[PDB]
Amino acid sequence: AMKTLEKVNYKGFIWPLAVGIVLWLITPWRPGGLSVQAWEMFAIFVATIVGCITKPLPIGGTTLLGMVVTVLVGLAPVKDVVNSKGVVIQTGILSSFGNSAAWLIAMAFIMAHGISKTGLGNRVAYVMIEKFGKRSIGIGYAITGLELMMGALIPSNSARTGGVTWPVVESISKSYDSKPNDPSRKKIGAYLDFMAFHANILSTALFITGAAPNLVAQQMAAQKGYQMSWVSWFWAALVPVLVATVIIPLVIYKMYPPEVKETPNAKNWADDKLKEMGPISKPEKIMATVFCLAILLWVLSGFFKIPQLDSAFVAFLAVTLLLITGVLSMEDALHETGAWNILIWLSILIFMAGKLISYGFIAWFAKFIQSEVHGINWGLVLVVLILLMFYTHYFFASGTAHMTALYLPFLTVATAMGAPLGLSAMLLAFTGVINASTTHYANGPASILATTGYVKQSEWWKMNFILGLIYMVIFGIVGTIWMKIIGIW
Amino acid sequence: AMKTLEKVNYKGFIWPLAVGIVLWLITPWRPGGLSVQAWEMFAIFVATIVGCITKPLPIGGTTLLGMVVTVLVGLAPVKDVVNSKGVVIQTGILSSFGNSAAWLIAMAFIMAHGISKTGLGNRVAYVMIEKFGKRSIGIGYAITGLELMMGALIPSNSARTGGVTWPVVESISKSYDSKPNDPSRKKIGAYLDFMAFHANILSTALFITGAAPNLVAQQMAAQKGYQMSWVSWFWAALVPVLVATVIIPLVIYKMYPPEVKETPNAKNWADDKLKEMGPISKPEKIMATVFCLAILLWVLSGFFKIPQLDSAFVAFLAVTLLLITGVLSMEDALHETGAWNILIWLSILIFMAGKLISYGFIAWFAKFIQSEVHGINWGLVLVVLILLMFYTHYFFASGTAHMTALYLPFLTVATAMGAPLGLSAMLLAFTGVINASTTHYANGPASILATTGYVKQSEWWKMNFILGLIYMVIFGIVGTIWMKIIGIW
Ligand SMILES: CCCCCCCCCC
Ligand SMILES: CCCCCCCCCC
Ligand SMILES: CCCCCCCC
Ligand SMILES: CCCCCCCC
Ligand SMILES: CCCCCC
Ligand SMILES: CCCCCC
Ligand SMILES: CCCCCC
Ligand SMILES: CCCCCC
Ligand SMILES: CCCCCC
Ligand SMILES: CCCCCC
Repeated sequence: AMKTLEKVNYKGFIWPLAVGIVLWLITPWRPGGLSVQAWEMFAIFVATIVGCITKPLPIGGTTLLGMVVTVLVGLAPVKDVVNSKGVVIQTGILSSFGNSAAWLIAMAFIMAHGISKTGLGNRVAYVMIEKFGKRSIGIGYAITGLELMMGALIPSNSARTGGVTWPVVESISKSYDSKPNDPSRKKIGAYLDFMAFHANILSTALFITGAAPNLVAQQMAAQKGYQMSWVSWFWAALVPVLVATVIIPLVIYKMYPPEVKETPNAKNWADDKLKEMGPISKPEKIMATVFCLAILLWVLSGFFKIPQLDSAFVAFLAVTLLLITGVLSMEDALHETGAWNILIWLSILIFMAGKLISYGFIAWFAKFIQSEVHGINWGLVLVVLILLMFYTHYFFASGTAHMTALYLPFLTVATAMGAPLGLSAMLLAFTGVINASTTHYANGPASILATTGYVKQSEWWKMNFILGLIYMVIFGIVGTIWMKIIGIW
Repeated sequence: AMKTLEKVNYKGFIWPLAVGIVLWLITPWRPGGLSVQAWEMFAIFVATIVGCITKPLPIGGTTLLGMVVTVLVGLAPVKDVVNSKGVVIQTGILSSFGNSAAWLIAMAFIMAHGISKTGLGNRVAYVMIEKFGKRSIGIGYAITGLELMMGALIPSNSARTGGVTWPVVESISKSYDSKPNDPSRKKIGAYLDFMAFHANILSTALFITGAAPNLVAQQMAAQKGYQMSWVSWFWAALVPVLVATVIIPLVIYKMYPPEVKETPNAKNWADDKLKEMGPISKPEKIMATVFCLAILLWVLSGFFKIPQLDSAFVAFLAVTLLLITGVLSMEDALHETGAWNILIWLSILIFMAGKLISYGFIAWFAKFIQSEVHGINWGLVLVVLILLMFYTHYFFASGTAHMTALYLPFLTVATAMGAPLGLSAMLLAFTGVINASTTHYANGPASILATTGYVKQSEWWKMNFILGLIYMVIFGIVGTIWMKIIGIW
């Protein structure tokens, strides 16, 4: 029985529309050489992001609205058009939910629900609190150390974050009575959420097998005459990564402290809680077995590139195992809105960015940068290239397409302005990695951690812009000095 | 806090596995000319269906398990492989959720949730009970008459069923206290569910614009030298369709009666309820406006083939309107499991059938029938062709691909055995239409109505096999006589 409407934030519709309209009106006075469709899709993308920020019609609704408008203006069809030879020349909005990252994240959310249900997450949280609970900064450093250990085995960051780290964070934040979407989020939750995101960044940066973009950069460099290698990457990133490991947590604890900084009796507290919870149970045993097996498959995926191990089918496998095994009912899975909400909005944003690249925007930016910076010494050229490869990820969501589109061109530019090949390659790779510290759609982990509710998006973007300045500083300066020490240039 | 597992129907895993295994072992002794991959995918398809029937791991879980097994045995990848020229030679499991019918059905479920929320559905139910409540068979006949009126305007059956009919049925069944998944389903619910499905069949059969398969048959016939036309179809189907309209409801009321057959005071009851509900409200007004506008767009889709009117983007549009308007919160949409469950299992089944056609099974069946029936008179040939085009839909889910694959070959066969072109064409079209009375995945409407819970699947398949015999009898015999009266042959 319904009487009145639901409260909507019509105020938030002011900024987006305005922006879009403005850019639309600017269409005729566009930079030139740019397709009008591209500029219109760009305006729509910007307005959609502004809506995600201002938060009218939560991310799901505003992204749905953006996709709808994209459909109305004729910028994107619904059914994949064909070239009469079988090729797809324009993908539709429905050919957007067939994305791997989205379904992976969703199934990982489901697995985490199963964890929290069987009681395993609480156990792990009370354990890591027994051992690191004192000085919650210790908790942050434990999770970042865990992520760093895992980066060497699991080559899909989204997995480490949604299947391993995020459950830990949720369990701990539940044990400290820090529930999201409340003022009690700032107790300890947001600290761990943000630290986990940035630790995932560090892990991705330390190991060449931290994600697909790194392999893409490896392939492209080898295409331009320079062979990366697991040991080279590690030996070049070890130092800057440690410097970041030491600085980042400190600046975060100074800028975003958890209101609960000391639990001096956490040891006896956790021991009492573990004694009350009783011994380990059968469903907990089964869920642990499944989690370990899925971890094993995600690892095997790094050495054997096989469809049976795509890092998403593995999640489908683990969840159907939870179903056949009884620990998880299908009704429990059809619940857990987070999965489907992510599916929706992440897939839509990725599709919009794909249309942004297909219509010729990013290619024009590459060509413009190629044609603009001519008479400068290779150092300032490297500086500008890095800054651009950083602040361009605001127009991307994959992390892979960004490199696929802008690595080889930037590398060619640098090598043409005298810059040495190895330095340029590794710097641009580290930059393509640390892009993540911009947005909530940069990569999977950000989409997971910046929307769960522990962190408002405004704080996210601010702190991430700052930490991005810091990441650029560290990597550029120090990693350059270090790659000079060992003979990378 | 979890202690014990959830109760699973491990018994239901007996039949499927067994079946699959058997067929797998039969692989080497297959009919010949058939790809081994095809036979294995066929076994997996059959086992998945047997699981859907026996109902272990409800449809979602068993279909997930089937997709997983399909992935493990190397019959389907996860990411669309490419031909080095851009073409897709094998689609993956993730390129299965980009289906129009599934997302359409889901968004229609969402719209229906909004309806039931604002109180509009109850209003409509009490109205149609004031006017037809007596002799609930009257209710069945009102909904079938409604569907018949709509078939002329809305060329997507899934829409008529999930956006219009199914909400009516749910509202009425709620007003009579017939809740699904309970013994109180047989009060009036199942009767209306089944009658609505079969009325959708009749509407699809009466008008050439009842669905895409009819247009496909029109195109293919015109390809083989015979021009269908809206008036020809209607004048040839009017009589058999009326005979079915008169027989079907009767055999259903005799075979599946609603335990509540008379509400002699339904008029005063409904009037009292409408007076208590109060006047019409603002959100009800808005929801009605949106429903009417979506109906309008679905209609316009029949004359202008335009991406802005794909009959699914329209549903996205209506639901985002409900969101921006306040009648519907995104949390309400992320709920309503039915949508996502349908998405999952329908998309998976459609993908499996697509792999069944791609690997060369259906083509082999067509070739075999072409090479087998040679020395028979055109009448018995027509009979066999019709029976096959009926009992083949058990190996399909689209309704469109079935015709796209088996219409022109069957038509060529018939025309080669002497049969006249117009008769063969129209008969095979009517048969491709009435296929729906087999399964729960035949077309959208069946997937909607046979899984909501008002009807067990066993009863569904049984009664639909019977009514399929009856549909074949009616159409073949009587429609043949009628098309002979008017000069179709
Ligand atoms: C919160 C207001 C955000 C407006 C930013 C508009 C900047 C558009 C840059 C392209
Ligand atoms: C309920 C048992 C169902 C068994 C059906 C087996 C049919 C196989 C057809 C190929
Ligand atoms: C249950 C794990 C499946 C791994 C597939 C490997 C097949 C060669
Ligand atoms: C909602 C329908 C808009 C279609 C506009 C097409 C104008 C040529
Ligand atoms: C041009 C208007 C865009 C609105 C996107 C929410
Ligand atoms: C305020 C953030 C705007 C982002 C533009 C892409
Ligand atoms: C390029 C846009 C950067 C804005 C960061 C808040
Ligand atoms: C070969 C066995 C398949 C079982 C599918 C549920
Ligand atoms: C595919 C045919 C299986 C149906 C079982 C009744
Ligand atoms: C292929 C025919 C199956 C029928 C089961 C009712």
